[PDB]
Amino acid sequence: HEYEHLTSVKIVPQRPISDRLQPAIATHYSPHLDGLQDYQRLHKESIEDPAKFFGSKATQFLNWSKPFDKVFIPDSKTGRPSFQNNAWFLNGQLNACYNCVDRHAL
Amino acid sequence: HEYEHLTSVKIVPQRPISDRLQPAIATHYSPHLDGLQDYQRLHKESIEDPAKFFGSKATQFLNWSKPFDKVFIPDSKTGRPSFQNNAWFLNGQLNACYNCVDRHAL
Repeated sequence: HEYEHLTSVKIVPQRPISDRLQPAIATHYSPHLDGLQDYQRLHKESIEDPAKFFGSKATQFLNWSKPFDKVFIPDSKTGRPSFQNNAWFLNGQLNACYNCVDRHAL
Repeated sequence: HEYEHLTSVKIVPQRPISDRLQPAIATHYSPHLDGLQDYQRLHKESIEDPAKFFGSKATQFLNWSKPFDKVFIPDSKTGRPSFQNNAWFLNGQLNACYNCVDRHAL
């Protein structure tokens, strides 16, 4: 059709890998997302309310010097983040080098 | 011997002083360390785990603008403080003048 050639392909499922794990993780390896169904529900949450999805991951994985007050600046017409006045983690402070090196080196 | 002359001396114990106290402290004076046995146990703790000994005194006697996260950077081979990368009270903030003057003047 209009791209019928390009898109007319078979879907390839992903096979589990256990036999390529190195001893370092062989005893505890587990994927961060369990399946498509978690992607789907998590994605939904990420779009519908970023305030919680990013809000939490932002403090769980980054080491802040000063906590932030607002996850994002909303668009007046909708609860989604604004393009023109895009800003996140307002009023917090964070040093990239700290998170990249010192956090682990120490 | 090898310094037998120099070191061959009598030990002089310290005598209590109460009769040289001024009225200002005469009613409440008490030494900060009670005896050699406290020196000995406290010293032991100071060497074995500085994290607590200095860690606490650091916040009890200095007025911090921002609390610190780490008492010190350890030596990879031992729990003691590193000479080459010596640093203490990491990530806190402290103004020396504040502690020297304003803290008391106010």
